[PDB]
Amino acid sequence: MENFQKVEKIGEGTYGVVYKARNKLTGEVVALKKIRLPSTAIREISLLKELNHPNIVKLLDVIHTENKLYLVFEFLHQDLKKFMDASALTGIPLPLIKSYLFQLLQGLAFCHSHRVLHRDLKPQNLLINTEGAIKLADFGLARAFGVVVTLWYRAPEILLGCKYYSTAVDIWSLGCIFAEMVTRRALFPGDSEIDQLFRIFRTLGTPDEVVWPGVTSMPDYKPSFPKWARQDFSKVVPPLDEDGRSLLSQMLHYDPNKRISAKAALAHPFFQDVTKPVPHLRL
Repeated sequence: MENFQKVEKIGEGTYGVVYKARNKLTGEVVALKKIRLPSTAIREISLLKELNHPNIVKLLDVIHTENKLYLVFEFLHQDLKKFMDASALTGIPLPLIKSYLFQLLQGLAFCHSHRVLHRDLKPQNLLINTEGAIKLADFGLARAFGVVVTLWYRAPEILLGCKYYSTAVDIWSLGCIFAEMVTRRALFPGDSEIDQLFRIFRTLGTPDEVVWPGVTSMPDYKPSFPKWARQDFSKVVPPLDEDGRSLLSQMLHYDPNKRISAKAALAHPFFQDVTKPVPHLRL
């Protein structure tokens, strides 16, 4: 490429393919995303170059040349999906899960404070380094770009066809990730939209107007949905302690309005004893 050298493919993302690349000018190694194909998107994604935080993957540049769009991001060597796969025999140690959740909530709290949502959080867009940091990639892209991608972290309001999003969608996705770090299994591994919704309903109970006022008027709500009873979190995420289960409960409320904010979640007793351990990362 004119301005970069292509080191290797790191992976397919929602809005396009990602390469590890070297900047010719500087020698720095970056993650270069080629957007799969809009003047709207360019100014809105360009605003994200100013959205800098220790727990957000830094958008270094937006490159619009030859009628193609590339996003240049800071490079990190591993994602949480790979790290959880690598950790599956022992599990991620609790103090590191706690550290990772705490840092991800700080990144969300920052983005949400700037009125930026993610909307598609998943383990593949959570990047880790050797220093014990975790960072969120791809904040703000879903709003700017619009429309087999994983459903597993999709808040129920999205699955029920609500055409508007709130900060709560990101808390829901993070709660699902928290559960999966603890149990070493995805919480809701749906392989279709209705399977996703019904896996949620089978665990949390079918929602109703008592726990979620307004649910029965959402666009894809059907009165014919089966009525499942709600399971105890003690069954769902053993052996997480009552602090962890209380926080997870709050992140997985049905009503987006009842779901804990990132800000409030940082103050939860679960994080009384948070620390920042060194992960064992084989690269």
